[PDB]
Amino acid sequence: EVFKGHNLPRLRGAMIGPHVTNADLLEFGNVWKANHIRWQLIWNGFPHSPADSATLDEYRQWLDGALKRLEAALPVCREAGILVTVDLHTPPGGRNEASECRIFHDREFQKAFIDIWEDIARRFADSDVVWGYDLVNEPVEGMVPDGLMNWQRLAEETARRVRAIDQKHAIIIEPAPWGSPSSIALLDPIDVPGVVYSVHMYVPHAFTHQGVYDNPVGIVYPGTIDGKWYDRNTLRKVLEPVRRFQEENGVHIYIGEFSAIRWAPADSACQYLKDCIEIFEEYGWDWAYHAFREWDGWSVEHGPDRNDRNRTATPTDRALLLRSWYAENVKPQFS
Repeated sequence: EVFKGHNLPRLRGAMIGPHVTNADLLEFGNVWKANHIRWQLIWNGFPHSPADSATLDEYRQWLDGALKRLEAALPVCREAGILVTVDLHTPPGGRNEASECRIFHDREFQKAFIDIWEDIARRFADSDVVWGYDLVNEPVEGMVPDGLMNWQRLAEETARRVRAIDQKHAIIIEPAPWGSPSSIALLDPIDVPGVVYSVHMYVPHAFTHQGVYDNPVGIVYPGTIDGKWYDRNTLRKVLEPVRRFQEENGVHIYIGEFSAIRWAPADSACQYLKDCIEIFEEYGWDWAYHAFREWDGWSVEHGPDRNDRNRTATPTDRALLLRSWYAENVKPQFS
């Protein structure tokens, strides 16, 4: 009697890139056996985007184009046997220099967030391919001015308005800040039916994002990282607040993103992914790997060398791992 919003044993799939082709989607569903994608409505990049300096009109125009492609892709997902998370990855107003979302700071953008979600919910209310609405990717509040809602309140209000329109789909809520496992302890369950909670798993960043941003390379997993021993048991500890939230509240958990950079040493990335998935599976969590055919750093079709941008000639251990899990999937049945 825990609400999932689908009738399958498990959703296992991946984030896709905004330029994913119809052929890519058909291959992923029919050949790789994924039954799920997270569709990111992203304006170029994250956490920084042109949205950060765009007017509301400019933002709405961009989003209209992004939604048009999503809508066109849904029949292809149906043929691929894939259920879709609609992820608002770049919200109206974008983020400030500290990566805090303007939906928490500016009345126009806060109101627009709600209005936009009402429009999205109206567009997809009848879709059997859409699974859920992930209201905002990795929310970060910073300071919230008097007279504006923080994330706890904005999520609740937005969820209420979406649920008024749509009687079928999951509403997927990530905790602030950053959708991090630790942040789930800061979120109170929202009093709207059909809510699924979601976190992203990249802990520890020194490992999963080695050789990205300012982070050094050469960090082995399992191993000592940030002066602490990291292995599957450490990952269980990281995820404990999420397991507690699940069990205490009788709610479903979705891992919207998890990854480890492809050029981590030896089989470290593969072992990290394996350990994550095993934990998710024990707890019955649905999941999306980050990412299929997006940035090549997160690609299981690319190899161990940071300076090589070419696909590998033969399957990587990470790709074999993902397909071994996708092979457990049941496909959605459509009318």
